Amino acid sequence: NVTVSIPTILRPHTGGQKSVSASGDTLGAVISDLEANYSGISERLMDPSSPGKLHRFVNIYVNDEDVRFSGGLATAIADGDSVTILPAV
Repeated sequence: NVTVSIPTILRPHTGGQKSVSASGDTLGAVISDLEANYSGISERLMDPSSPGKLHRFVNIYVNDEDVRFSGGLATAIADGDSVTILPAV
């Protein structure tokens, strides 16, 4: 049980839900899980150029920690952690 906050731009993939539930031990695992339930979400978060690397203009925090500082998709994920996707500015 982790909660994922979805930014306005990606709510189509989630039937307009602001927030959805997911699970995985890593950010990677949570991403492909959301994909599982909410088709098309995933390509929008990844860099089209190089695999496994997040998109230049997307931010993702696991609980207030920027994943770019904790291993990106390898970033470890605990029960009741929260995840937050946001367009970069």
